[PDB]
Amino acid sequence: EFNILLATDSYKVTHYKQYPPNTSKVYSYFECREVKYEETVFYGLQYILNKYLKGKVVTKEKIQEAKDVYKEHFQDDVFNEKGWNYILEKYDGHLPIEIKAVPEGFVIPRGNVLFTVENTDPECYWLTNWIETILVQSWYPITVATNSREQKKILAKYLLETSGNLDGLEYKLHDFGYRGVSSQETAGIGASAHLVNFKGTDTVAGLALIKKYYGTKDPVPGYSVPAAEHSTITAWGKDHEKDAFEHIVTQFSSVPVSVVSDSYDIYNACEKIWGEDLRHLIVSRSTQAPLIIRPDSGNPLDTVLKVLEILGKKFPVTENSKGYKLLPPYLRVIQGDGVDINTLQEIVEGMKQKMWSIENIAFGSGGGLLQKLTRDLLNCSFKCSYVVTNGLGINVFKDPVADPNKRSKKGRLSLHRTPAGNFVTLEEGKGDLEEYGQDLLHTVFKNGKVTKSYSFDEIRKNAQLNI
Amino acid sequence: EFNILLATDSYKVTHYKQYPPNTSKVYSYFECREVKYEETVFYGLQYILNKYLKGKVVTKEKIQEAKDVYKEHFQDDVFNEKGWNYILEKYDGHLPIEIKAVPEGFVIPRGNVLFTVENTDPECYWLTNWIETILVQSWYPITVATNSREQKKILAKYLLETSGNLDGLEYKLHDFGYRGVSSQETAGIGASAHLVNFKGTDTVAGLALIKKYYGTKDPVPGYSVPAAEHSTITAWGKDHEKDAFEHIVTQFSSVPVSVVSDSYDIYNACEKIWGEDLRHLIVSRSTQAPLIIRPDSGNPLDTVLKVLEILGKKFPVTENSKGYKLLPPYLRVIQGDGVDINTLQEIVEGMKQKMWSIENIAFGSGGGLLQKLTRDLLNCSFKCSYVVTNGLGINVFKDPVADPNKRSKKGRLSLHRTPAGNFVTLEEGKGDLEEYGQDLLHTVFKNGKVTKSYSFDEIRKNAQLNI
Ligand SMILES: NC(=O)c1ccc[n+]([C@@H]2O[C@H](COP(=O)(O)O)[C@@H](O)[C@H]2O)c1
Ligand SMILES: NC(=O)c1ccc[n+]([C@@H]2O[C@H](COP(=O)(O)O)[C@@H](O)[C@H]2O)c1
Ligand SMILES: [Mg+2]
Ligand SMILES: [Mg+2]
Ligand SMILES: [Mg+2]
Ligand SMILES: [Mg+2]
Repeated sequence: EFNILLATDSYKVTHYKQYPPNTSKVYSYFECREVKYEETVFYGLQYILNKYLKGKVVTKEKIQEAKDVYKEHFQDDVFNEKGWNYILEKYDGHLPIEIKAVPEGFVIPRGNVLFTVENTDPECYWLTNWIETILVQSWYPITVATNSREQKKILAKYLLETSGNLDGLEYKLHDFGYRGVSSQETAGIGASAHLVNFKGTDTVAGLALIKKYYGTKDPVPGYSVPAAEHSTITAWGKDHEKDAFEHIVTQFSSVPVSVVSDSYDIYNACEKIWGEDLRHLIVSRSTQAPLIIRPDSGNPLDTVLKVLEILGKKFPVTENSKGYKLLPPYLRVIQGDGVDINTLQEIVEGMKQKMWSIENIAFGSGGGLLQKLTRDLLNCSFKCSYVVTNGLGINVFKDPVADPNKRSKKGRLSLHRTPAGNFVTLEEGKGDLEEYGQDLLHTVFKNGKVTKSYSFDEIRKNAQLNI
Repeated sequence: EFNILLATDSYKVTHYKQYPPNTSKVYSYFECREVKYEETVFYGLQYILNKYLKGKVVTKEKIQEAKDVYKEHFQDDVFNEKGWNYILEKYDGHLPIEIKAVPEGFVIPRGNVLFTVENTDPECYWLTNWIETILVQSWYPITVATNSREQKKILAKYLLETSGNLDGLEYKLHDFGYRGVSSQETAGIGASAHLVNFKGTDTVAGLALIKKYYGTKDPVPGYSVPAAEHSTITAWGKDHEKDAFEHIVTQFSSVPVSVVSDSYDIYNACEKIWGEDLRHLIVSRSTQAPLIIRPDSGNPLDTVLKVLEILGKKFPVTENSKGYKLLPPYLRVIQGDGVDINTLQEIVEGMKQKMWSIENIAFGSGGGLLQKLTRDLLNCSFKCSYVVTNGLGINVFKDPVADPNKRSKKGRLSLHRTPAGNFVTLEEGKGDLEEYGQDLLHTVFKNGKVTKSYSFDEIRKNAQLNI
């Protein structure tokens, strides 16, 4: 059983003794610190609110467990047993906190307030930043969703140029990252963030998370197809690669099937096995059931270009209405090795330069999609901007001399539309002047209850590309 | 609840139709592919065995749930209901799998077998690689534990050179990574891996994981100290930083206390506030209860060196028996911003060149320690090396033409010590010739039971530095 009293940074256990005496309010906010990378997708807070913060999260047993752990961990009694007991007794263990947030799926530039946190009881001034640690982990679904959407922008640009439309876009970047993330929980969170933008995934854990915490009208939010791995090819023995291919495509004769083709020599597999020995099993397939050839090694760009040149000389190629080469509809390629946002851009640009339509290719990405990301990418940060001490509110901030980029915002914050329709964050309570219309943040959590929520279908609509 | 039938890569759902007919055994192994590092710490498999693989993991409801999800996810009935129901009925839902592994905490060069997996019932040839995805996530605790031990080696070298001993080494690298990892589950796994090498942590989640899955004779495996954050300084107001510092060191007058000092001007704080205004509260403190000044911004090397120069001109400095400068015992520094293995090395080398002992400094590291790591760092990989088809064993492997570094090992594997005391992995069942002493792999899981377990104390002993 998760215990929120044990789900903070150790030093926060000692902070209730450090704030100014007679502090009744601590007010804090989360942002992606401003370096015009540009526009982030806000996603993932609703998971945290429901799984970890709502309802009766304090019990007498959890207080005693934490007391006993911290006594040994600090070799001292610093733990605030009385403060936690107050929440248990006064509010039946429900947190006296209010969180306001931008709607999930919203696409918003860096440097803006995304959510704010404050205590609703003066006795609980210390609780606001107790829960910093758990809320800051929202950096991860934000960053996965944002980086996935930035890859969708690249794919959309090159698909539109080379084909004239966006058909199939939502299946062009497939999540391969289940083995390459750091835990089962991370797999579900990260896969769900990718599914904000795309529909193809092998990280099954994302499906149940979406169903439980967000919801979709469709039975499931993402889809897959049968596909080989090296064990199912190499198990046949090195002299029997053709037999493995023949068996697999015949077992999956009326659905799309991906077949990894590089166990021994990708180029021989394409030109001689697929292109000659088994060609009669490929040209017979349906447009709804292509063979998808999967290289999985070598320089990603060089390998894709050579595979395409090989297949173009063994299969009938057409020229689409934009002038780009197109494999027949029963044959496609997926590159799933070494894919991240940089190599994805390299490959589609290299294909365009060689006059190959992006219709021909799809991508799989594991670590690059779900693991090779840190809180530094969008520079996600949670800071106190306002306190009330001795009944007087003061605007507070940090401004380190050697790094102006760690300067934080001052006072009570609100998010507004500008006259040109862009976003602005107002500081120092200036939203109250109503010169910029109403605050766009909404109360999503108050006093142990989730007060506003979004379906996964809503989030996908909010996160759409402009195109 | 967790459902192992939904905890695999989607394509593995389809692999039972792809292996050669008449296959009764699939045998697979895990390694860190050869060389770039040398030596890895094997850690974290026992967590996975106990949390996810042992006991009754198949039920009628879980089979039906997976059947329903996969029907929608694939738009097709491909799920192996018969094969999963076989495990349910014959084995009461216990997995007929045997896993053999090197003892946890063992320090092993790259390119060696670390564990193997095989099915114990011919009907379950498909189950070996079903569980690849969950087992390969062991890359994360292995990589955290290894990267943390490599930092410990750097610290030990420089501490020995500048002071003559290793006193305090185990508290020199403190885990700050709770907010910077991707999930609660990752936090506990990663923090527990760092504690293989060190004893200081703020990532509380690691403590409960170790207690539940490994065990220590001590009450807790890691420890912390009171410390400020920017909210507990800046809440006092920009003009009252000195009041915040004075309150905090007085509240924690008899334990070590870390006080972040860079809210507005780290160099003013050190020279004028600590070095003059509050100096009388510092020079009175015990050797067991120093003030630890914490910069948190700017260039990490330049900032540490300038802080040390400032403090050495305001406080009495000694020269130790190695010739290096030493602050008084009541005053220390912790650098917890921008710390990874590369900047840690930069800082201790820069200190040595300026004749400062590493006794003066400690480090905190969050993302660099627990999040900025991928499966590519040690190149962790799980592959099939042996199968039995029509009662004949065959040695199988991949060997892609464009990347010899993706070549996998052949046949039945074993791990041995060499005559010179190093390690060798024997292939093709050659361990059976018994020219090389006992196999170092031990059965840790068989038919749903954990058969061999290690305490956290044993793991720490196995992972000790040579020195
Ligand atoms: N359906 C699939 O083909 C599938 C699914 C999951 C992982 N994979 C593997 O994932 C690897 C890529 O992972 P990384 O992006 O983490 O390096 C590929 O080499 C690929 O073989 C493939
Ligand atoms: N006890 C502490 O001082 C403590 C604990 C946890 C995090 N932190 C913060 O962790 C940050 C470092 O995080 P990253 O290494 O992920 O960038 C520091 O800037 C530091 O303020 C400090
Ligand atoms: Mg692969
Ligand atoms: Mg790989
Ligand atoms: Mg900081
Ligand atoms: Mg930071």
